[PDB]
Amino acid sequence: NVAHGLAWSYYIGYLRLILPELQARIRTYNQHGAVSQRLYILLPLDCGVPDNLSMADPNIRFLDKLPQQTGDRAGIKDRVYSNSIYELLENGQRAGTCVLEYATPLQTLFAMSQYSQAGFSREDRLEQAKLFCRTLEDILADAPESQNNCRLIAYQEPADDSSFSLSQEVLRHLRQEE
Amino acid sequence: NVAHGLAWSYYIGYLRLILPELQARIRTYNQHGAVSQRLYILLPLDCGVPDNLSMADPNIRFLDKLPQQTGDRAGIKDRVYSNSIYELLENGQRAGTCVLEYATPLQTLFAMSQYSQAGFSREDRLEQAKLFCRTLEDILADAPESQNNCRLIAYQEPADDSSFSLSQEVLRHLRQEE
Ligand SMILES: Nc1ncnc2c1ncn2[C@@H]1O[C@@H]2/C=C/P(=O)(O)O[C@H]3[C@@H](F)[C@H](n4cnc5c(N)ncnc54)O[C@@H]3COP(=O)(O)O[C@H]2[C@H]1F
Repeated sequence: NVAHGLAWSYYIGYLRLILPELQARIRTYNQHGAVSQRLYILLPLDCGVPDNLSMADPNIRFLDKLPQQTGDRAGIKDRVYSNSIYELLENGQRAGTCVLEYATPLQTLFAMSQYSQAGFSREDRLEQAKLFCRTLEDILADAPESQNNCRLIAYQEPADDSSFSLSQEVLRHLRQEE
Repeated sequence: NVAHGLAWSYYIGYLRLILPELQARIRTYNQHGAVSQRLYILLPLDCGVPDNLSMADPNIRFLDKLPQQTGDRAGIKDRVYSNSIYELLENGQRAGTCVLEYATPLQTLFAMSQYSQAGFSREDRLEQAKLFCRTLEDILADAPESQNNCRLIAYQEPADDSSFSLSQEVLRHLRQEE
């Protein structure tokens, strides 16, 4: 159960750091469409994690970066936490604007299964992905740092069985927020 | 064995990314004392990881940041990888200059043991710290990205049994490099 530790490191080393500061950074961007107040985290269960969101879906279009957040951690001065703002397109219309990113450790899990000395079977990718999501979900429920600042989006593509829309999937979560 | 996954994520998500670019970034700083060509990674086995190196030892003094490295990862545009350059003091003399940082996942392990729903006993901190170091050591030996760019510094303090010098410990590894 490698995913257990990854989910926890994901919270301890990232989410619990940037969530308390998130709304303030969003507010500043709006003043200096309007960006939503939640961090939208993509959790593909096939552990496919492209580095370019626009490559996953054309209807997901990069707009701008948030103001950076800096902190000193583990000897590194001014470690930089950045987040990208995306516009969600529907039939050529902008249907939403939000801070959007994949959950990186899912990309780490995928990479792990490719390394022989990592002792992690490629067959277990879906299982660890599910555990990661569940663990993360349990954490953020109890997480004091998370108060209406964060939304987990987890999904299973047909994987060439059918056609899938990542933009529509995010828009779904975004419209319920409304 | 949570440390196994953390060590691997440490390599996959950090070291294998920044090590190929490290020497070039060091070279640029020297031209634009002289900084060593290796990344020196502190691995305290008690999993104590202060965020301020100068608080660990006064003889470890922050000098400057390296040139930043940027890349797009998992939907985040221009994710920033930064590193701090430190001067090592000995009897008021500068005995060395190098890129120096703790290994962050050791701080994550420590934090994990404090969380009840993380299911990680505080007694196991030393054990996981050892596994983390060993796993990381095995990886970097086989790691193609690591060619004379990286040095692991692992240690056990007396923990108030005696007085310990972190600067002298780093200087030891640094002088063998010479
Ligand atoms: N710039 C860096 N400067 C120093 N060290 C780094 C950096 N990069 C990786 N490292 C080391 O490599 C480990 C990474 C395993 P991962 O698979 O990438 O998942 C990580 C990651 F998804 C998420 N996260 C953390 N910061 C950010 C960020 N700025 N933007 C987006 N996501 C972030 O938190 C997980 C673990 O967080 P940690 O800090 O505790 O551990 C890290 C750490 F040891």
